Amino acid sequence: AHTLEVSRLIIGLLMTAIVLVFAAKRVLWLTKLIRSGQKTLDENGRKNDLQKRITTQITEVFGQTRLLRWSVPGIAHFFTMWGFFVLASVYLEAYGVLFDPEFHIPFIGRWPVLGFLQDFFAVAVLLGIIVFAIIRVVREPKKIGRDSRFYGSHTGGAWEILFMIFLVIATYALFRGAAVNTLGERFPYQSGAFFSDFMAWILRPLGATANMWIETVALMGHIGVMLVFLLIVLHSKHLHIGLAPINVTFKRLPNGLGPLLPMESNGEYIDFEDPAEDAVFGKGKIEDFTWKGYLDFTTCTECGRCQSQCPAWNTGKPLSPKLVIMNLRDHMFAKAPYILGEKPSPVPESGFERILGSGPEQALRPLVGTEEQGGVIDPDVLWSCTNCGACVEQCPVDIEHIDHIVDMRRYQVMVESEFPGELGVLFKNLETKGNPWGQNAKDRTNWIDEVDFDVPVYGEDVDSFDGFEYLFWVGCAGAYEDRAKKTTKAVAELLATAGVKFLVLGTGETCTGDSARRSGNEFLFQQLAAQNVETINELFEGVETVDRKIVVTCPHCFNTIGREYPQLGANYSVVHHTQLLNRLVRDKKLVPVQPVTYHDPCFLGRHNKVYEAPRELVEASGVTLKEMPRHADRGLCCGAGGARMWMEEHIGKRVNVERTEEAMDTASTIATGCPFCRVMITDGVDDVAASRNVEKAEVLDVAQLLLNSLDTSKVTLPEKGTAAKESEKRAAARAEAEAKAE
Ligand code: HEM
Ligand SMILES: CCCCCCCCCCCCO[C@@H]1O[C@H](CO)[C@@H](O[C@H]2O[C@H](CO)[C@@H](O)[C@H](O)[C@H]2O)[C@H](O)[C@H]1O
Ligand code: SF4
Ligand code: SF4
Repeated sequence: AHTLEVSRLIIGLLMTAIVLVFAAKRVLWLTKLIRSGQKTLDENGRKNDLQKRITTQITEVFGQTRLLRWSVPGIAHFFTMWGFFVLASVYLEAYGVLFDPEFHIPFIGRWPVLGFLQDFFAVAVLLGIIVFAIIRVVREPKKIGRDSRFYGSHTGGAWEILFMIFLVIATYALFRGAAVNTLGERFPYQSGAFFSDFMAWILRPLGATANMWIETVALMGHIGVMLVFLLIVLHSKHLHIGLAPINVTFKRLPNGLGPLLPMESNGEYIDFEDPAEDAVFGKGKIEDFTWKGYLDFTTCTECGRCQSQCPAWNTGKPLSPKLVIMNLRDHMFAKAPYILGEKPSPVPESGFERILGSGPEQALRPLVGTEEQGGVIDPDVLWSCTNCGACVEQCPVDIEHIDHIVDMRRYQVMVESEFPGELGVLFKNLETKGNPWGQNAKDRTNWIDEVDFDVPVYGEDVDSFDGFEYLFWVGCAGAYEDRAKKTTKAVAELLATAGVKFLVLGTGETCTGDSARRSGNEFLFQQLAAQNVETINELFEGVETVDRKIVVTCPHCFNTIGREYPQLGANYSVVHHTQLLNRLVRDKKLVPVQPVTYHDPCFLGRHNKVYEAPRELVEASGVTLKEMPRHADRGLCCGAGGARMWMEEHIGKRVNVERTEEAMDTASTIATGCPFCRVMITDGVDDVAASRNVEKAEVLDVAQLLLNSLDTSKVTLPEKGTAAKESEKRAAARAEAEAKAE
């Protein structure tokens, strides 16, 4: 009897002490690795607005708002997660019982309610394991292939952890029954605890004689399994247990979408007019990723939520947001001895596994390189991204895939000088003519000559911004592209009908650089953005920050002029034409008098969270809006973002074709909100219709749908030169008033 009395403590304590040495030896090692990355300046090192960071950390972690969006797995994880917190109380009882069998949680160790929660969660976690187990059996990668949410994931490590949770419950159940039989009335939860009472009933026949050994065997298993399970987690892909709460603390706010962060080197922003000799552009090796970058890599849960939504992955291309993180994460660990200084420096779509081990070959691999180069990330993976944002919008742990993808592009374009040959034409056209098409700058104001109403042009006829409300910014697409130019005229006509006083910079405009920045060429973007910020700033001289209004017809201008120029000192209030037109129809300025489908632009919908305004215009125009199977924040890319408009799709199905086939199945009329969405979808309709041998679907812009519904017969738009005459009158009147006074 006494042998079991003391043996419980002798085995229990040494197991804890021995394991905590190994467990604590790796916690320092992981910390020594995650903190070995480059430091960060963004948001004061991801520390500004601290109070709001824990506010989202608690809501996203404990509330699981970010995670419950996927119903079946999120709900199961909710009980799996909260169970761990509750079962933590059990381990306190188990450890204390070693010192004395009468031990119980002093303050609450006999409260009947706490027993119900432990028992309720003791089986709720069991369901969580089953629900997770069923999903992987149904979605088996070997049975489904690339369509599987778990393709490329390490299935071996996922089942290993699920098995250990089962043992913890199985050992937990055995202890509860054994404890009741041995302790009897002295058992802490003598009342309630149905799951603990249930076990005692089945274990009762063995009697107190047998259960004396069962309790000790069960207990040592409960502590032993946990300690053995603790070591597995630290050395397994399950690291998101402790890192996930931290990766959400330092998350990019409000989300990992929107503007592209300025480049920094070793904790300092790069001065592009005087970059330092040691300045590093982009990220050409795993050591260039910041300490936050390493945290993202290790926090990946390999859930595949991002992968199931990637336009590139689902159209047959090697790119996968999951595998990019996994390949970077695995490369990070494989190269760890060289990063930490321990050694002196010397599935087919998963690029890391091309070179394995931590030998010298791992240290010499390019971060981005073809198979013959052994690179971790194939160039087709890197250049297949469209910057749609489906991965970032979907990550429960806020990994910000786009930041890593375009930070690697920055190295290729700006340092390595390697990029698809189709971007070479883009950069030469932008840097010589100011537009990606390479057309003459003098032809920018041609679209003004093709309309029959007055569109004042700053510098050309009107000398100042006085008396005007909005700067209408067209962009290269709205001035040079035949189909996009159609929308620009419609928007200008709508504003004139609504009476909004506006002007256009005309030939003083140049490319914003959204394609230039997201292709990785930030030398070009800073060269183009600086010209636009300076050009616009002169227009708004003497204009209060509130009145510095801009209206754009492209989500990319909306995203760049509004969110990325402020990094250069801008304070512009830019609004997409759908928002401006929506509140004009709201304000009864515009009076509109079979089904239609709307394609959400990823830079309008997903990045800038503009969903209701474009759809209200569609409804206000009298047509019936039919949502696609994939729409709103789960919309699909047409393949135009991230400079993919200028490259060519060699691999797999064409993204615009996949979207168009879905769009045409929904309705025969498609409404878009971007110059590039219209071009891609319109081109896709030509391919899809020809393949299907059916009449082409009508692709229009939400501005054109609104205009067609207006009864413009009663409206007389301003005659050409009307704004010029007013400018002369105001200028002449002011001159006369001052001349006659002085
Ligand atoms: C705090 C205790 C936690 C426990 C005990 C726990 C446990 C688990 C386990 C065992 C899985 C495997 C699911 C499967 O194999 O299908 C899982 C999945 C996951 N966990 Fe946790 N986790 C915890 C914390 C967190 C937190 C705070 C987050 C924050 C986002 C998180 C995010 C995820 C995600 C995204 C998945 C993937 C779910 C899926 O594949 O559908 N975990 N968790
Ligand atoms: C069961 C799983 C167990 C997981 C075990 C491993 C845990 C790893 C913990 C490390 C977490 C990252 O820890 C993070 O490190 C960074 C990098 O220095 C610190 O960063 C801090 O110092 C750096 C420089 O040293 C500054 O640039 C930064 O502005 C400042 O915040 C963060 O304050 C800290 O939050
Ligand atoms: S990157 Fe995020 S969404 Fe994708 S598998 Fe990893 S944890 Fe899941
Ligand atoms: S941004 Fe879109 S295309 Fe790029 S990796 Fe993420 S999901 Fe794929």
